[PDB]
Amino acid sequence: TKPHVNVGTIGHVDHGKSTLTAAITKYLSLKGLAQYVPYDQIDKAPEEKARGITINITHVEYETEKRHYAHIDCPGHADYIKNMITGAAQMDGAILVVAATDGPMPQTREHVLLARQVGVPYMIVFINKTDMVDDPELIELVEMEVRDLLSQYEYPGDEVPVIKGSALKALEHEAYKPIQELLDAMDNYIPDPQRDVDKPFLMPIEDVFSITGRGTVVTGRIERGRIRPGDEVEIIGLEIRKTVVTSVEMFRKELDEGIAGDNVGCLLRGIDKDEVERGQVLAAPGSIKPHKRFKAEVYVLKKEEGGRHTPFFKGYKPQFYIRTTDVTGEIVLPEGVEMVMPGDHVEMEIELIYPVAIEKGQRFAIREGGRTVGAGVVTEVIEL
Ligand SMILES: Nc1nc2c(ncn2[C@@H]2O[C@H](COP(=O)(O)OP(=O)(O)O)[C@@H](O)[C@H]2O)c(=O)[nH]1
Ligand SMILES: [Mg+2]
Repeated sequence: TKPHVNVGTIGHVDHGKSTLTAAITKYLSLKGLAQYVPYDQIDKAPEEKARGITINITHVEYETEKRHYAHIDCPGHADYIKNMITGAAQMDGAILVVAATDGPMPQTREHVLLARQVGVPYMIVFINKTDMVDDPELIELVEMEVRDLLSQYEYPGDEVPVIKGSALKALEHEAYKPIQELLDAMDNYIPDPQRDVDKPFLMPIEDVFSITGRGTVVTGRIERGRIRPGDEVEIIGLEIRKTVVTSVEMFRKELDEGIAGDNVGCLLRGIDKDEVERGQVLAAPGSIKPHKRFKAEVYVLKKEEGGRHTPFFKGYKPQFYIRTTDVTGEIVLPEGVEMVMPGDHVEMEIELIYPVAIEKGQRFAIREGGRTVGAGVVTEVIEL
């Protein structure tokens, strides 16, 4: 059975993302490896909802002989902003489409920035529209500039695969080679995703209660990794404490192990009922640390998406929903940024009133009153 990998086409509008997506499904349909989805159906993307946010996004699926790919493609720049920050459809690798004619453009830069900010681990470049460029040295110019763009945002720009071709020619036989070259790069450059159960154990604590004569139980849904009776864990958030999970219980049965997705109850050895609380996390020791201060790429929701008309500003103190708890925090904006209007995104500095377990790449909501006013992805954690 083939591993499932999430990918998507990013880049500036009209550079050929939707055309490349169609060409991939057509090329693979000829080998019985994909449903052919024509360009018109990919381009007219349907709507879907990430909580109150509506995003236009096309999902298609196709297989190489080795892999099953889940592929996303969006019409508008705003769709990519919302999809990448809210994590509606996450990506193991991004296919950066850059037209060789006009070359890299504002959304080329911004989508690379967003990919880095949201933690997309690998980039593959497809230089499109080469059928329109007669001077081959100018195609190399575009490649070099895209490589420098990736390096500017800490991607290994010298090492990423860069495929040149014409998505349109492929969509209309020798023009299939860039498609095959692209798929081989996806097969070889993007590694098989490590699955949640080999990741370090983490479970946010939802509820705490005491069994008299036995000890303190914390309940929560395991986010990643495994927990087994006898394992050592740390309680992170709000001074770090070590303990042993004596027992893992789910559906009135003691488990040999709890895995990601299991809502379990963990009996904590020697933990007083008043010293652990909702919002802390159980974690494999050393795998995550408490922080009061961190940076995060934050999208400010529009009023129509459930947010407010008011922008974010220096000193704004909303609530930060970090896993199972919400904590007051104070906003600081980067240099030269005085406000963030709804619909915009920026990297903000956040200082919570008390430390919580938080890590790079973690997503969180920002709420003010009853409205969700922002969505963020942690980009940096600051030492306590
Ligand atoms: N000449 C040429 N035109 C292309 C190529 N790929 C796409 N186009 C034209 O792209 C216009 C926009 O590209 P499209 O895929 O719809 O947009 P995108 O998904 O927003 O980048 C249409 O004319 C596409 O057919 C190509 O490889 N060569
Ligand atoms: Mg498109």
